[PDB]
Amino acid sequence: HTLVWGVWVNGVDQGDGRNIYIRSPPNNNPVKNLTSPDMTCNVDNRVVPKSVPVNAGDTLTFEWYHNTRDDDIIASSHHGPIAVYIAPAASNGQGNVWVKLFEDAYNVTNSTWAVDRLITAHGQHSVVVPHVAPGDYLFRAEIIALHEADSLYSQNPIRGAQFYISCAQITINSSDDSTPLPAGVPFPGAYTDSTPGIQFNIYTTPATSYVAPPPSVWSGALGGSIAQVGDASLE
Ligand SMILES: OC[C@H]1O[C@@H](O[C@H]2[C@H](O)[C@@H](O)[C@H](O[C@H]3[C@H](O)[C@@H](O)[C@H](O[C@H]4[C@H](O)[C@@H](O)[C@H](O[C@H]5[C@H](O)[C@@H](O)[C@H](O[C@H]6[C@H](O)[C@@H](O)[C@H](O)O[C@@H]6CO)O[C@@H]5CO)O[C@@H]4CO)O[C@@H]3CO)O[C@@H]2CO)[C@H](O)[C@@H](O)[C@@H]1O
Ligand SMILES: *[C@@H]1O[C@H](CO)[C@@H](O)[C@H](O)[C@H]1NC(C)=O
Ligand SMILES: [Cl-]
Ligand SMILES: [Cl-]
Ligand SMILES: [Cl-]
Ligand SMILES: [Cl-]
Ligand SMILES: [Cl-]
Ligand SMILES: [Cl-]
Ligand SMILES: [Cl-]
Ligand SMILES: [Cu+2]
Repeated sequence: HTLVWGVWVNGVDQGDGRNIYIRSPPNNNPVKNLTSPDMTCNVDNRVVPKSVPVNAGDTLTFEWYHNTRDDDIIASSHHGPIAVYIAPAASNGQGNVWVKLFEDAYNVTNSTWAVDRLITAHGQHSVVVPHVAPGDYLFRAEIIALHEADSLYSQNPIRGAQFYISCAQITINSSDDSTPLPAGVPFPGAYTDSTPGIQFNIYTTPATSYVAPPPSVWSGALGGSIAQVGDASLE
C-alpha cells in the first residue's frame, strides 16, 4: 500500500504533485486485475492540470509514501520489483505505447529486492530522461508486491501479485531527439497469468531465480537508481 507524493528533478523537489501532475488514485490500494483498464494508470486516470518540465539527461525521481510523506513508505512484506515506463501523452496510455526505461528486481550482492531498497531510499527512485522527441509524456512507475503472488488473481481474487501504479505527467523540453521512442507494450495487456514474474513464490523459490515481467528495458534508456536524492524533512 503506497502512493507517489511527487517528483524531484536533478535533486530539486517539484512540490506536492498529488492530483496536480500525478494522476493520483483516491487511496493506496493495489491493482490486481491484469486485464483491467486500471493497469494503465490506476483507478482515476484523467488529465491533471500540470506537467513537470524536464530536459533529456535530467534525473527524474519519484517519491513514494504510505500514509504520510517520508514515513515507512511501503510495508516490508511487499517484496518485489520496480519498473518505470514511458508513453506519449497523446496515447492516454492506450494501445501499444509503453516503453520500459527501468527495471530493478533483486540485488544478489546486497540480498535485497527493489522494494526493500525503496524503503531505505525514503521512497525515492529515479530515471534519467531519455533523448526522445520534445513533447508531453506519461511516466508510469510500477511496484509489484509479491507477498501473495504464489496465487493468481484470476483464479483466486483474494490473492495475487499487487501493482502499485502511478502516472506522472512530464513535459520534455530540451532534447535533440536522437533516440526517438520505439514501439510500446499495452497496459493492460503486457502482463498475463503466464508472464514470467507474475506468479512466483518468494518464500520457497530463491530470489536469485526471479525473472521480472518483460518487456526488456529499451536500449535508449539512460538508467536509473533506487536511492535518496533529496531530504524531504528539510522542507
Ligand atoms: O521461513 C520459514 C518458512 O516460511 C514459509 O513462508 C511463509 C511465510 O513465512 C509467511 O510470512 C507468508 O505469509 C504471507 C501471506 O501469504 C500474506 O497473505 C500476508 O500478507 C499480509 C501482508 O504481510 C501485510 O503487509 C498486509 O497488510 C496490509 C493490510 O492487509 C491492509 O489492510 C492495509 O491497508 C491499510 C493501509 O496500509 C493504510 O495506508 C490505510 O490508511 O488503511 C488501510 C486499511 O487499514 O495495508 C497493509 C499494508 O500496509 O496484509 C497482508 C494480509 O492481508 O503476508 C504474509 C507474510 O508477511 O506465507 C509463507 C507460506 O506460509 C515457507 O513456505 C517455508 O517453506 C519456510 O521454511
Ligand atoms: C477484471 O477486469 C476485466 C476488464 O475490465 C473485467 O471484465 C473483470 O470483471 C475483472 N475481474 C474482476 C474480478 O472484477
Ligand atoms: Cl496486502
Ligand atoms: Cl476504494
Ligand atoms: Cl484490481
Ligand atoms: Cl503545466
Ligand atoms: Cl538511499
Ligand atoms: Cl539533448
Ligand atoms: Cl489484457
Ligand atoms: Cu499493501
